[PDB]
Amino acid sequence: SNPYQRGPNPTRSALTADGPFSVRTYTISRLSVSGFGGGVIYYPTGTSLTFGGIAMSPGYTADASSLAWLGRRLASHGFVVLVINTNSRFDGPDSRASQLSAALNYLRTSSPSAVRARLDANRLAVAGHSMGGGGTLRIAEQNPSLKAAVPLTPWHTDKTFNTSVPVLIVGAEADTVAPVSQHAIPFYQNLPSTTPKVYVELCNASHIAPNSPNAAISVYTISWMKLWVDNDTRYRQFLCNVNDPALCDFRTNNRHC
Repeated sequence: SNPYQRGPNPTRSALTADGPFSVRTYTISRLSVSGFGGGVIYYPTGTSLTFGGIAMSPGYTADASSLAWLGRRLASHGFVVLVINTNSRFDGPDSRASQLSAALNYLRTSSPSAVRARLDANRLAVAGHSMGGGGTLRIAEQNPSLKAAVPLTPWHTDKTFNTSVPVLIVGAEADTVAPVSQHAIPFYQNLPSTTPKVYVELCNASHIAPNSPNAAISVYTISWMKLWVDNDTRYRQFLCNVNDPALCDFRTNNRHC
């Protein structure tokens, strides 16, 4: 009766490993597309169903490979995931917001046939690392039709994003590049009080925790995307009445439970 429901009843353990869908990759050449630097698409095979689309941005100096594990992880749980390369490695967060927007337009309109075959063009979301997480907050502000936004150890000089898109922010306790007291936690506080929002803080984690396989980032990112992109309420259990020793802080307005 939920037409967007995919995959088996989830367990926390299952969300710390690649999920039930086999994954394809398609490399987008830089010169093949306008408005972003290409990147990599991760998408399901072995299926007739369609899935929400996620565009994800890496951070300053970084490329799509810095989030390859997470693009694969998300796609293997039932998503079409485009991890962008930026026009320049030195692009700022608002430039990365524009590039996520171009990437999502590309995904819905001129991506390969096999990608288009797996995409529900009306169910889209964003995520990103560091300045890519600041871009994630900005694109959410600019596009209220987005279903969800997951900034990972986000960095931005602007602290207030007027978005109605449900936001889950991951902070890293030991982050020296985007300290949670100056970036992640202000972003969380300044989001409208009427927007569903969660902040989780990883115990002992550095700014580069998102660039390696990370059980907590996998669980919270998959769960937020499933709940909002797929309306999959089977994932509320991971975001409500949370007991997880990987987390050293948790804030929410409880609009997702």
